[PDB]
Amino acid sequence: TMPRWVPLLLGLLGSTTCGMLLYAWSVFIKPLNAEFGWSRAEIAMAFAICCLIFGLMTFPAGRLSDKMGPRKVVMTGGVLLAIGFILSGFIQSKYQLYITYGVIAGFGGGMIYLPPIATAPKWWPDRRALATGFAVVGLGLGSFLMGPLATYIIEKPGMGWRYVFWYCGVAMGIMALIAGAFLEPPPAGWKPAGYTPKVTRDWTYEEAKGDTKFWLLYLAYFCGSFAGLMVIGHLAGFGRDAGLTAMAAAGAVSSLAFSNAATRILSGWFVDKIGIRVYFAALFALQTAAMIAIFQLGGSVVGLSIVAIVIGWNYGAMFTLFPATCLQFYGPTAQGSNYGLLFTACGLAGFAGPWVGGWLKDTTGTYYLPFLCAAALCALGTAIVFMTKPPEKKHALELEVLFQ
Ligand SMILES: O=C(O)c1ccc2ccccc2c1
Repeated sequence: TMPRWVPLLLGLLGSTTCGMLLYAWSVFIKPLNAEFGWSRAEIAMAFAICCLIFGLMTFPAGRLSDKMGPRKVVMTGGVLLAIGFILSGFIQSKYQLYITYGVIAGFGGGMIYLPPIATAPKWWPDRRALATGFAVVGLGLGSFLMGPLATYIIEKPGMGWRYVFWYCGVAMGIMALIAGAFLEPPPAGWKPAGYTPKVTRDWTYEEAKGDTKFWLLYLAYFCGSFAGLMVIGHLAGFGRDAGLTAMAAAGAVSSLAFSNAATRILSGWFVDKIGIRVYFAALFALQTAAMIAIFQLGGSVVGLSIVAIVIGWNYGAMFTLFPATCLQFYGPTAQGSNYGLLFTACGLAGFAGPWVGGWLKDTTGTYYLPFLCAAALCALGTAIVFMTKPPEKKHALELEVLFQ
C-alpha cells in the first residue's frame, strides 16, 4: 500500500503544527502588552496553561488512538486547535486567551502530537527511534517557520496580531487535518519488511502502567524536562549579567534551536544503530555537566553558544529517546497508551518548570540556585536512565498453547 515513509512525512507535518502552536506566545508578548495592561507573566500564564493541557491530553489522546485509531484523534485535535487558536484571534480579555489559546488549542495540540509518535515506528521496526524522531522534529521547526510569518503579519498595516491568530490558525488546522487524514498503522497482519515453541508479546497498557520501571522513566522524564524548562529561559540573561550585550547574548543562545531540532533525528538514528541506554544516560550526564559548566563558560559568546547547543542537544533528545525506550520496554502495540501516560510528566514540567526557575532566580537574585537545582535533577535522571534495564519480555501462553 502506502510507502512506509509517508508516515514520517505526516508526523513531520503534525509535529511542525504543534511547534508553531507552542512558539506563538512569545510572538504575541509585545503586541498584547501594547493593547492591554498585560504583563509578560500574565501572557506567559497562557503558555504555561497550554503546556499543562497539551501534556495532559496526550494520555487521553493515546488511549483514544489505541482504541479507535490515530486518524480520528489527530483530525479532532486539528479541529480543536484551529478553533482555539482562531478564537484567540477574536479575544478581548485574559481569561479568553487562557481558554482559547491555553485550553482549547493545547487540547487539540496534544491530540495532534501523540498519535503519530505512536504510529510511525510501527512502519519502521528496523528504525524505531529514527521514525519516532521524525514524529517529533517538527517541534524544533515551528520556530523557524512561524517566527518570520508571525512578524510578517503583525507589522503589516491592514493586519495585526489578531490577524496572526486567525490566519495561522486556519493554516495549522489544514496542516493537522492533512497529517491526520493519511495516518493509520500498517494492516493487522503483514509487516512491511524485506527482512525480519516460545511466544512473547508486547505489554498491555494496564501491564506497563503497573511496572515500576515505567514510573522510574516517568520520574526521569519529569526531572530532565523540568531542568531544561527551568533554565533555558535564563541562558541569555546569564549572558547579559556576565557582561555581554543583549544582541550578543541573544545570538549565542539562538544556536539552541538548531541543536534542539537536529538531536531529534540524529539521536534516533544513533540509538537505532548502537542501543539506547548508555547514550541516553550520557546525554543526561552531559546536561548535568552543562548546568554546572555555564558558570565557567557562559560569559562569552563562544562559551554561551557551546552551553546553549549542548543543553538543546540533550533536551531535544529526551523527546525521541523516552518514546524509543518505552517502545523497547513494552513494544509498539500499546505505545499510544503507554507513551501518552508517560508524557503527562512533560505536561506537569511544562506548567511548573519555567515559573519555578524564575522564582528561584528572583528569590536569590542570582543564577546559582536554578542551575544548581537543574543539575541535581539531571543527575538524578542520569542515575535513573543508566540503572534502568528492560523488564522481562512477556510470554503469551494463550498463543503458546495453540501448538498442539
Ligand atoms: O519538545 C517537545 O516535543 C514538547 C512538546 C510538548 C510539550 C508540552 C509540555 C511541555 C513540554 C513539551 C515538549
